Amino acid sequence: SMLDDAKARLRKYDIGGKYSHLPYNKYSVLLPLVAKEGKLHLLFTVRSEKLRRAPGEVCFPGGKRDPTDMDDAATALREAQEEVGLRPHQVEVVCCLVPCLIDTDTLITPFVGLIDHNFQAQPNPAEVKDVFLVPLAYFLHPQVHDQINHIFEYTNPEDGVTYQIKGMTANLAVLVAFIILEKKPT
Ligand SMILES: COc1cccc(CC(=O)Nc2cccc(Cl)c2)c1
Repeated sequence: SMLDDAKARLRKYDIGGKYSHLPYNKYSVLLPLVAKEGKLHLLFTVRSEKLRRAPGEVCFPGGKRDPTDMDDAATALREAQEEVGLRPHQVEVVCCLVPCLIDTDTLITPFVGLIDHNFQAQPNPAEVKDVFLVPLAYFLHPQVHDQINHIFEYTNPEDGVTYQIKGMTANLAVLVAFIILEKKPT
């Protein structure tokens, strides 16, 4: 099946807890995969304009580890619940992808999660201005704009709204698309 095939592919790239104890400032993100209309999608957030760090930017759910978290995956799930109402029974964490080093002292660990079909986002407006889906296949043939760094522009066909996706968030989306969609019979 589509979902069993995606999980099998993802597991081959799992690094597990290999880098998890290193003494960094630690953040986790959840890369949430949603199946709709017979295709996989990634779920993104738009950060609230009142946040001091990166207002109005497209981001995956996530945040800083705190002492309650049993592990890095728990960070991702706790933050996703706070931001978009995703409950733990609604997500299966499949793997941990290569972590992202930034600022010399920070390590961001991405987890891919399969999201239940009955989940409906409840954006928490103190943190999230918007939530939207992009088909995973978009990231194989994105609409690129050069600002010099590459920015993706995705237009939702439901409503015509265009979102800019860039940086680590864009990078991770392409990685997941490659992992799941490369070398597939039609
Ligand atoms: C983009 O690079 C990142 C670096 C460190 C963490 C994160 C995840 C995050 O913080 N997401 C998030 C989304 C919506 C609202 C709020 Cl409060 C947080 C992303």
